[PDB]
Amino acid sequence: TQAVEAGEKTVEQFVQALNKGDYNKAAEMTSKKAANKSALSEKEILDKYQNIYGAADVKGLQISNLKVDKKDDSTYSFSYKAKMNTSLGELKDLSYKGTLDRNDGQTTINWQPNLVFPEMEGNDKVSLTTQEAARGNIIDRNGEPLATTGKLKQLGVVPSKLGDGGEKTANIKAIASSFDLTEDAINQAISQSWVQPDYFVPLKIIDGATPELPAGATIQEVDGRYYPLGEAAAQLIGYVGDITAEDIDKNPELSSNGKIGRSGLEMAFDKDLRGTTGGKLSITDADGVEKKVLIEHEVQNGKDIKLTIDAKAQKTAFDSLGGKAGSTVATTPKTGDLLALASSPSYDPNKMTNGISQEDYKAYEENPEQPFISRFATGYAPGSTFKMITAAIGLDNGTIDPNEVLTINGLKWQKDSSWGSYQVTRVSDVSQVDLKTALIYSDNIYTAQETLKMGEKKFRTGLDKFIFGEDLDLPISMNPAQISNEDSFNSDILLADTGYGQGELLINPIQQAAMYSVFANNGTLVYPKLIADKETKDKKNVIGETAVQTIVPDLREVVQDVNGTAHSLSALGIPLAAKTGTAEIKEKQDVKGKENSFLFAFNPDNQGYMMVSMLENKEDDDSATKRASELLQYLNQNYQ
Ligand SMILES: *C(=O)[C@H]([C@@H](C)O)[C@H]1CC(SCCNC=N)=C(C(=O)O)N1
Repeated sequence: TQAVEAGEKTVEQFVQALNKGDYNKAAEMTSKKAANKSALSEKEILDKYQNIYGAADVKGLQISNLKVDKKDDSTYSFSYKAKMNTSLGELKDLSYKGTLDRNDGQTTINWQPNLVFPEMEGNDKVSLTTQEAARGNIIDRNGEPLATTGKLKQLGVVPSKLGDGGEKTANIKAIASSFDLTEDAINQAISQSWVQPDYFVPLKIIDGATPELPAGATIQEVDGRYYPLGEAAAQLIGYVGDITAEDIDKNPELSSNGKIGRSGLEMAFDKDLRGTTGGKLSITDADGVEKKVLIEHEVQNGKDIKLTIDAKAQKTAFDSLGGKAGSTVATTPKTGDLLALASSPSYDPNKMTNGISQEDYKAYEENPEQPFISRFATGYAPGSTFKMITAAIGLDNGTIDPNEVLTINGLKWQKDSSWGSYQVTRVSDVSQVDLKTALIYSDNIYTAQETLKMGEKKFRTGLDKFIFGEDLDLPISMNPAQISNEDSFNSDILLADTGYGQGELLINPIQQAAMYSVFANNGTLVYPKLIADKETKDKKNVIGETAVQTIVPDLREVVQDVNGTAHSLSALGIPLAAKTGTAEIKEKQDVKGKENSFLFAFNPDNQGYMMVSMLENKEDDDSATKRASELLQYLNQNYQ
């Protein structure tokens, strides 16, 4: 039985080498070329597998049900079932069979062309025909296009019809000034090594009306992905890029001639958007007549995907950031629909997917404000806005009396001398501060004191009812929000800092809109939702209903009171509840401290919408509040 042991080993070593793509090592386990031995030599077995398995992009060959028996005295017969992955899907239940050879102290495989595919004879060919699937569309809550396939106007030049000598320089300057192009860049395009004097050298895509075409300029229609909102939704949607040979090795079911999502929803929903390649993989005669069809099915185009996004709100939210670093999240807080996910600054996804220069791409990467960051999915310290949560927790466990008045003298405060030179700082020197006053003026010292009075254990008990540590069901890469680095603060200072939204808190804007939704649902947290068809999910009894009825009237005062931190929003004349905030940061970079500005705002009459905006590393006298009027006007009109 020691012979069939070595035969089973030989067959599995042969299958392993085929699975790994080392066709040479597989061929060197075959017998000499003869009639009842190997049908081909080693070098032509190599080329057989390399051409056929390479044409169909075979990957992941694995066998089962291996039986090795005895035929003659030195001839052992094997058989097994097998499956493999190709460019047209998985190929299952393949019945392979053959014979072995025990000559000296080694066993080899009598190779036959039926060990490539079952039922191949001598000189049979393999044919593969494919039809590429059309990529699906991404559309908003009202069916407007966010990412669609269609026809684009491609501009290029033919160096021959452009002219020579001084005739050339005049036309090149005419092209460069008629389409906003660098005169030195048109020459670098026509000077590339691939160019022949008569070829059409593409230059850029024209996304509007095309002016007069000077001599040598041409315009050709071409199919390609198009993003109608451009940079206004680049971080969310993403972009597609040309598929590489290294992508095909990872997943053979891609179209080597098509596009793959590189970031954003295009990448998160690539499998649903790309569809499936249609076609047929068949074995033919030495002539070419069809012997057996191995795989065949029709092309299935990609499904469309409907988002909760509002295209008008998304554009308004992004424009309001004015190219500064920041982000804005808008929801309908009773259902969790994500109306807008803006991040700024941004990149051009149309320029990204239609070929971008090395310099322009580096300008994006070297940009200190980093336009590639999805800021709506990046953990930040929430800032003073978080005082709402601490207050609601304090009202639930009875630590905070809404009418008790703390007496605060000055702008700085510390628990005792053990804090050293550290002090909680506030902006307004109000002496008598109750809860309503602390929310109107945004008083850290009040919140820091009520947090320390509450204590860590009661503070965390309230915080644990939220979504810290949870993974939201969203097709957006993000990390779970955290209260702090460890399970305990181990610091009175860190406890007070966390009270008014500083410390080691990390919560991204989407997770913030989820937590703050309790004030629009009588203490019920409503999870955010991006896919329009999905069902609303929530989480009851996060904070008490009594706390909501207490805090929301005070949040109205943040807008209506003449000294409220959001009083500029009272100009809108719409029912508003708001809370502004500030987070001071930086630690191991520059000496000057950087400041983040926050705004939370929702309609407290109908709970129709909710907004969380931020400015990262704000310039002086800039704030999220002074930029929010236009989006609030829109959301109030169209989402009651
Ligand atoms: C949080 O409540 C902040 C505090 C942590 O800085 C306070 C201060 C601000 S206003 C910005 C003053 N400059 C530097 N701190 C408010 C606010 O309502 O924005 N809350």
